[PDB]
Amino acid sequence: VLSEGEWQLVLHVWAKVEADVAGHGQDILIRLFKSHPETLEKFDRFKHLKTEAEMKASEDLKKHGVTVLTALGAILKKKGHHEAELKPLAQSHATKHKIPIKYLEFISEAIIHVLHSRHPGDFGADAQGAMNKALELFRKDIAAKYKELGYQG
Ligand code: HEM
Ligand SMILES: [O-]
Repeated sequence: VLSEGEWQLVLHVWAKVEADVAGHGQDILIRLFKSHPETLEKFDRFKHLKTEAEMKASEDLKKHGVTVLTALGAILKKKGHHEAELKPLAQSHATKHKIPIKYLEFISEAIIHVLHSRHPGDFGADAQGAMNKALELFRKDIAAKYKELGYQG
């Protein structure tokens, strides 16, 4: 749906996030985990995790932010013609993971806070919205598939 220009904005921020992937993932992760305790409850490999200290301390977390950020970018860069990557994920998330669209949204949040937090100058409003647009988009499709599938309350 989103504009030539908007993709523009959405993309350059990416390239920046690409500078320190693991950092960001860790970031987003922690944000998410702190803000929506429910979300972490769902990762078996992480539940053990008690403090912010612990989190940033743990390497498997690290790796984890990585796994995610990667899939994420892959989609962005596709400027909406992201089907290739999304499908599998929607299935994965709906069928084993058990992740609520609410999470996608949740996560989505930490994402932009994180982005904001880490790029004061680079990310004013023009960027912020593009970014948000992009996200609901990811949100939209993954939602659809869910339906198809019988998920999505
Ligand atoms: C930004 C959106 C996200 C992306 C791109 C994403 C991507 C991925 C990828 C690529 C995998 C591993 C291969 C696979 O299972 O598909 C994965 C595994 C998983 N993800 Fe997601 N994820 C996202 C958000 C979330 C959220 C919000 C939760 C929890 C609410 C979550 C929980 C999990 C769990 C539990 C696993 C298996 C975790 C593990 O490997 O043990 N993901 N995710
Ligand atoms: O994830």
